[PDB]
Amino acid sequence: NNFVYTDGTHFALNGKSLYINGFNAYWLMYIAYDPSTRIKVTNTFQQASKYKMNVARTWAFSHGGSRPLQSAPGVYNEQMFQGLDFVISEAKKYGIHLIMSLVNNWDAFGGKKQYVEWAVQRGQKLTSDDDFFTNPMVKGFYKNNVKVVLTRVNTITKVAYKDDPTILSWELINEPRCPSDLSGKTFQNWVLEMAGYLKSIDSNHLLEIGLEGFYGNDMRQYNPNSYIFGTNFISNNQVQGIDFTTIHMYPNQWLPGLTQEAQDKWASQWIQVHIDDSKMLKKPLLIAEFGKSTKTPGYTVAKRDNYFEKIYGTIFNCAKSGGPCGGGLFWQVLGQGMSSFDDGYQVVLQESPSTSRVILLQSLRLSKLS
Repeated sequence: NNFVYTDGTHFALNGKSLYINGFNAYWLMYIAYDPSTRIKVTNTFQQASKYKMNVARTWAFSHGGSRPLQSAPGVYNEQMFQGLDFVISEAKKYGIHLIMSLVNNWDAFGGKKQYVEWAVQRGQKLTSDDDFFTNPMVKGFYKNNVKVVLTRVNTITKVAYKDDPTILSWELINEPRCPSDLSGKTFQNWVLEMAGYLKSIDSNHLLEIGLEGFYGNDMRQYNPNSYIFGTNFISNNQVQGIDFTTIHMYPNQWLPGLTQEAQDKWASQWIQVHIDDSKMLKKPLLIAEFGKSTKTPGYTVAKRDNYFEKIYGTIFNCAKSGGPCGGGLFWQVLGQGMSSFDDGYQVVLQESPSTSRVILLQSLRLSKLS
């Protein structure tokens, strides 16, 4: 029934294997809200389709207090929601599928902190953002929102989100950390609880957690600077409701002060070890975030293009030899005239012809795999 699914360690759609080559654009709903900026969403998907990118990952939550989706527990801005409706309808129009993250680990709005502070305002005596993972009231807020998003009837397509094959996967939480419990049990329990609940509302779609990919104690030497973070790539992804695994990777951010050589070695090891574990888990692996910032010293675009080439080659070599690499999404695309959103990682496709060609060639090569 046109939904993307998994067959062993690959994605699939209509009986055929599917390899992902796409992008992050967290901002799509935010920009769709304003009728005078909505064209930027259309233009972005038009450009994505031209360069044969097949997936956009984006937020199903607001990142700013001034333009909320969920302004208070269970209270939604309908204009913002209709903007998300448009992101889905417009993605479908240009043959692009979506990964949809349901909450952020980070920041003051749209993240676990806001959920906790909402409970605090309602009488719960919570002192930690990690109370998001344990407090019954906060968990109830999160579950309520899962149900609201999944069962939403799109005002444009007239199809409930949970019935729309344009959505490739839900994502529980972007980049979760649980520093207050490095045993990993708190977060493991939360993933068990939430994946089960979500699948009870929608078992049409795939689900992934949103992990950056950090291992627990025994494999911590693969994590940047050997930290553990309260997640566990192995045990978390063993949860039955989780269909595929992700990693993020930011060698320059995560290993500041190390040499380029040490960062490269960490990066290649990082992908390969997760290939090994995802194969052991019998689930596909998606590199859901990677990129190269312009704020790197002496930057020219060749550094970004060569890095994308390296990541794409690793994905391709794995996929072609029958490994569990299901594809990649770079961070990030911005539309034109969005320089206020610049974070150093932005690729404006219309203004980045060398990078766009690197992206296109990866899509072309993957299209010839079974």
